[PDB]
Amino acid sequence: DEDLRFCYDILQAVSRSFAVVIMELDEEMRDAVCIFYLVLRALDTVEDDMSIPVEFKLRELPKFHEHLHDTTWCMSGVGVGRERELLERYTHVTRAYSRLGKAYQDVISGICERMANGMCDFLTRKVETKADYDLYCHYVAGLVGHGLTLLYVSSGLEDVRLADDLTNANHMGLFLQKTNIIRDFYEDICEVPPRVFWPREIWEKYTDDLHAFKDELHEAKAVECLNAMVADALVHVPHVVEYLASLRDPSVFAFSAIPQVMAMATLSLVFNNKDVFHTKVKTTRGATARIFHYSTELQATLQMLKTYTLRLAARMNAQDACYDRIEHLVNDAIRAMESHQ
Amino acid sequence: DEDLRFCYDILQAVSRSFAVVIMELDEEMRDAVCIFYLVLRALDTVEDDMSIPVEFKLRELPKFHEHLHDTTWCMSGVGVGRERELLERYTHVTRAYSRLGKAYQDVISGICERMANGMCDFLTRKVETKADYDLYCHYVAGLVGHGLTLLYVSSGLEDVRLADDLTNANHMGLFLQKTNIIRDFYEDICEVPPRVFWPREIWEKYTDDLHAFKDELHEAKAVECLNAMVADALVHVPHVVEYLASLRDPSVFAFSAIPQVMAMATLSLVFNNKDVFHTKVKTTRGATARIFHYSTELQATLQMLKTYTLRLAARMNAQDACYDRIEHLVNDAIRAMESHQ
Amino acid sequence: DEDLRFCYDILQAVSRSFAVVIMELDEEMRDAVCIFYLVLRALDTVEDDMSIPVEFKLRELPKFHEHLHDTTWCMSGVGVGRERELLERYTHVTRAYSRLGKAYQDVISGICERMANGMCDFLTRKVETKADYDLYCHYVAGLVGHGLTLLYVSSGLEDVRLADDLTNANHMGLFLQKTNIIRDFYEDICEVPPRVFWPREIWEKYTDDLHAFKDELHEAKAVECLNAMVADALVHVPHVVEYLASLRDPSVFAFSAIPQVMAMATLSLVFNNKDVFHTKVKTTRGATARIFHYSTELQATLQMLKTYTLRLAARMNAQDACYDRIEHLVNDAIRAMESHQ
Amino acid sequence: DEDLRFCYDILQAVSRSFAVVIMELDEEMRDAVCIFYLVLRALDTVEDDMSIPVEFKLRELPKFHEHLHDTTWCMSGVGVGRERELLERYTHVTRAYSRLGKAYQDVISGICERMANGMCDFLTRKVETKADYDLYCHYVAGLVGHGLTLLYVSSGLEDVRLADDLTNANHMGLFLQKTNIIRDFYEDICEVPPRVFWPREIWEKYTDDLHAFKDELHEAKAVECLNAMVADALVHVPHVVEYLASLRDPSVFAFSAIPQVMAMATLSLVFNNKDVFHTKVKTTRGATARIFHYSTELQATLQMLKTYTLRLAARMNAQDACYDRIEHLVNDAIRAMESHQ
Ligand SMILES: CCCCCCCCCCCCCCC[n+]1ccn(CC(P(=O)([O-])O)P(=O)(O)O)c1
Ligand SMILES: CCCCCCCCCCCCCCC[n+]1ccn(CC(P(=O)([O-])O)P(=O)(O)O)c1
Ligand SMILES: CCCCCCCCCCCCCCC[n+]1ccn(CC(P(=O)([O-])O)P(=O)(O)O)c1
Ligand SMILES: CCCCCCCCCCCCCCC[n+]1ccn(CC(P(=O)([O-])O)P(=O)(O)O)c1
Repeated sequence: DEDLRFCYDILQAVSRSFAVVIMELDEEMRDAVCIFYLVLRALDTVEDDMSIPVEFKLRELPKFHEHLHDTTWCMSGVGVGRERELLERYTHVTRAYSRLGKAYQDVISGICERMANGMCDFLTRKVETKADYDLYCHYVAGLVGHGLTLLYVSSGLEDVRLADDLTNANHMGLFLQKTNIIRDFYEDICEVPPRVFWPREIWEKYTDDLHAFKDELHEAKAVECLNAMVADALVHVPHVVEYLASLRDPSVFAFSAIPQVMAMATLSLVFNNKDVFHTKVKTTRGATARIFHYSTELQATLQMLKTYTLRLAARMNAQDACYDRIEHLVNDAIRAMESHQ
Repeated sequence: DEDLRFCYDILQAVSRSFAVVIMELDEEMRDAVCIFYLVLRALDTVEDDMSIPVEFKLRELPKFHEHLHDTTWCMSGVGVGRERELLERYTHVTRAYSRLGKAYQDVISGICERMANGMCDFLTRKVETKADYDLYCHYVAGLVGHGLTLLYVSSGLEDVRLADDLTNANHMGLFLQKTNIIRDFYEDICEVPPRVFWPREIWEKYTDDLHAFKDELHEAKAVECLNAMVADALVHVPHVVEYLASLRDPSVFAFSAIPQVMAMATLSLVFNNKDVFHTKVKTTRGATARIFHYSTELQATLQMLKTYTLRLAARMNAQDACYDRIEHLVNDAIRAMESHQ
Repeated sequence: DEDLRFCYDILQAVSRSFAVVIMELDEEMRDAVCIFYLVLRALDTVEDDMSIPVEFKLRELPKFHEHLHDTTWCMSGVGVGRERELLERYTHVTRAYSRLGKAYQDVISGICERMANGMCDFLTRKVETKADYDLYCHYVAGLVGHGLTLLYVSSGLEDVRLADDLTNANHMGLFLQKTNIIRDFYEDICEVPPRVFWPREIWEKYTDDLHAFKDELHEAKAVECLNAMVADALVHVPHVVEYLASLRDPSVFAFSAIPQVMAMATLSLVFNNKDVFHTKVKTTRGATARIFHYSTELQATLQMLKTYTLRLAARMNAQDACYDRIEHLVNDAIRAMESHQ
Repeated sequence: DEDLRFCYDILQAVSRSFAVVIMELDEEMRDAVCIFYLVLRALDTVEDDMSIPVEFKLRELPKFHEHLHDTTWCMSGVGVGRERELLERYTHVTRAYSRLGKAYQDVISGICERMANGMCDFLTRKVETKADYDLYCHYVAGLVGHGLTLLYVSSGLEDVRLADDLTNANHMGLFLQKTNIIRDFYEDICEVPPRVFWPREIWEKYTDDLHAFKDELHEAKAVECLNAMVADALVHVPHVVEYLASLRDPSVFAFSAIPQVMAMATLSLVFNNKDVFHTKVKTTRGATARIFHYSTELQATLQMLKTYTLRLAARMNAQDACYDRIEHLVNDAIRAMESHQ
């Protein structure tokens, strides 16, 4: 009663975005996801902290999922802001966890450990190749796509067949992560220490050092690299459409579609936009408001995704580098969409 | 793409108000409105410059909208400060104008012309009758209402029904225009030569000379004439509510609502306020800040309009001459608001 | 109407600080706050006037909020200047107080009485312990915080919630009053009779007599006692952050944030500074101008509070006898801020 | 601590003017500017000392900046008054200089070296042409503009964009310097050996021997050349305005605007004034007092610059030779001013 209430309060504080979308789910399905999120967040808080030894994480992280049964466990000196409160009072999270369905628990605990190890794998190294990039996204976001899908099936709102092949589920998360990584470029590289996610296998093709983009001097090259990043992101769209088209429950659907449409809308604004290198490109509050309202049923979301992918490809020129490549991806995305119309 | 960055830069440095509100619109719709404003603003510059021969205006103004098809046209020695830069570098406006859909282009070019000739009709005659006052407001503001309405329809964000009867779209324009005309009495009449908009058919019932109000001697007759103006403005409120109540899109709503609420707020401060004759009555940045924040949905903005219409009525008592005339318009206004709550 | 036009004029004269921040508020809101301030300022005139017999206060202060219902009452034999004119013409204050909403009048009448008896307590005893210190501030500053919060709720601009735990509303007043005292050390002790607020429990750990700080010889022990007081105030920073983050209405926030940011800025200047013992340390009019400008929304005021708290913790070295105590209270607040970022 | 205190004291003793204005800045910036000024002032002292041989200056000046990293360096037999003390106890400056942000150090050290060599150049040749006149001013003033501007950017107070085209910054300096040169004519030529700065290119049209102007006989032609100088200075005003309108930070604005308004006020008083050839023309202490008070925000200062330029253009008749050209520069100046009003 009290415990679960803390989760939403801490959730509402930690992630103001997700906290909203999650309200689309029904109480039960909602409580599980809330916990599921927090657990992943608490785990994230331990990694993002750069005031704790590297061999310390490689020690506790892989063992983190075991605390989900230790209602007395908690951490105190890690995290920034509300995140700290989440770990120091992690008790509430584990308290609510114990009361969830055994099935839900196994999924949360399962993904937690799987994601944890992935972080350790990328702690002692960086993202150099595309394969590195795609894998990293799988660990931090992709796995959330699996965890969620599995949670949808365990609830019964979706058919079990939905968990047969989690390739699309992975794409879902990878689309949100890659879109954000692109959008939040400047925001990340300005932090201390500078955060980088863009794969060297891609940005090397346009510069020697990534910090070079923060210069209006190397603007031209900067934009090219950007479009290349977006191009890589659009590869997931067709699969995103497929996944959404396989959902049958209203609650589950809306909750899964909104974040996607959101991403597609953001991806259409950052595309070939030099502003991405000096500010945080965002959509109007009225834009998201429209999305949150019309993304309750497939057909509707499809026309919005359609329009945003059109506005994206409509922001380039024939004699522009990434032209030929982008158009192929646009047609692909639209084909997958019209394929469900 | 560089061209477009000029429109917004010049926009921001020419209209502190519009510059912020316009951001409530999505880039697609935003680019159109941005251009639409500048074109109209460039037109205003020419018409206002009193050093330019009357006949040159009457001759060139009716064909101003034609230079939108000329991507090399511009003006050199006209306007002061930034409005001049707008003309000299008018290139970008016409450049960005071309990169717009036919639908939008025809709307802008269409209204520009209609407004242009409207200004001409008043370059050779003063505003004497109330009809003139309204006709004038139609040309300078009302039409701006038609233009936006059409643009809304043309974008698909609003139902094509919205453009069947542009009557209320005109009331939207007059409310803002008339309010400003009232609020900016002193400033306008102080310019050289003094600019007057208050219809003789109204103030003549309170004074021989309109400048007489600049003197605290005729403060009594001044306020009375002021309340006469405010009344003539409260005739559009009901229609303003009707128009905002027909908008379904968030962006198009917020963008249309905010200015209206801002108007009712200012009108509630100038009403029966002697200070209107020796200073510019404004609303605290906090008040106007609260207006931008809440004016996103029909209900919220409706209770704000009501709040300000009441605060305005409470600033008068039985003995006041206008009392009856005002209470009537106030109720007529509130009844409309309630009709949608 | 002419009474209220007197308050502001005397408000501008009495306080040149509050008189500015109070303009951020809306009309209805602003009027009550002005009366609320004056009624209390007038109370401060009697409580401070030393040439007045100590009993002449103990017998009349408890019965001061009573005169709030006598539109003819007043007092002449007290005051030094503007404060003297206020009481003598107090009529206007109670005059306008009569036209305030029933809800408002009580919040004022309540705190006034609650503050009168509080000042009567210290007119028979001195400030010895920290408890006595925090208690005094509460009476003259914290109570003002209570009243203000009560006014926000009474106005409906804020949630009725805000009135449940007036602990932070108290911390607000304390932080300000404490900063003023820490900064106004010299100005106060340089009077007849000399005014001291610094609690013995704190300065007696560095010197036998407080007037010793007026000497260049006891500078080292003057700074330590200084940094000790600054540490005592930093205890309220975290709480202040909470009260500001609990606000929602633009106007109420600014009017409440600007003063807090000011205090913090001042505190980062008087901290670890010897000049505090022979002059009034102030912030450049440009610095305070920047503050008034950016303290409109939470996030903005936060990064500023942060900046100034970093500027304070930067003016101390490891060899300082308080580094640790302060470097602990610094993150206490910094994290409270990051807790809302 | 002990060193910084010296700088501010040696500063207030060497420059009563600059010492007052610098107080508009925030300590961090203020210290950097304080040190920067001194270094350049110590650099000036060595050059202006006429008792020292030429080869000495041409040897030490070029390496002067190097002494910035030698906390044990100093100079003895050079200069008189407090200036001499600045060199002898130069140790203090280097002490504080080292305790400055490495970003500021490079700017001060950078500008110092450049200005130094420049001074060495004009130590072996007279001011002959306008190209020279402008270059000399660039060395001993323009560079001060670059440095000051560079410091603004390196402080975060101003946008990094402000340091892209330091052409206006240079204009800022030249206007000031040229204004002083014009005003201090009599003083510069009454020393031994007579110091002359007015480029031959300009005073050749009025006489063969510049000293002729000290003689009342040539008053008629002296004043005529005087206006030729004022005309050359005004060429910068438009640029000055541009730079000022480019500032966003309050503290940085006042510090940069005040000196400019001071010059324009002095220029309008020296213009077409014969007294320049026998005494020092100054503004009333009240006038300068008024300037400090209002020169806080663009609008106030802009309309203040206006008032003075008009006061200037109003000190000439209709038959004055300079007439025509003057008004052009004036109107062209007021233009840029209204370009923001
Ligand atoms: C079935 C669809 C699959 C989509 C799953 C969504 C994956 C989103 C990636 C979230 C990765 C979880 C680790 C938490 C790290 N974290 C900290 C802050 N945020 C960003 C948050 P934001 O600042 O956007 O409010 P949010 O995106 O979680 O709402 C993420
Ligand atoms: C359905 C919505 C209809 C609302 C239409 C708005 C009509 C407002 C009339 C504005 C007339 C445009 C012609 C330009 C003339 N002009 C010069 C200065 N201004 C005032 C400008 P301001 O100083 O307030 O920033 P703004 O009112 O354009 O924002 C206007
Ligand atoms: C919700 C936030 C709560 C903040 C409450 C602010 C309390 C400020 C303490 C003021 C005490 C009121 C009794 C009048 C005593 N008094 C005499 C002079 N002053 C200082 C005035 P100042 O010289 O700075 O213009 P001010 O700080 O009231 O503006 C105060
Ligand atoms: C973007 C801001 C650019 C403004 C730059 C200011 C340029 C001012 C020229 C000062 C040249 C610095 C070298 C010191 C030589 N010096 C000796 C005496 N003075 C006059 C001094 P004063 O007698 O007026 O107190 P001050 O003008 O330094 O205040 C200057």
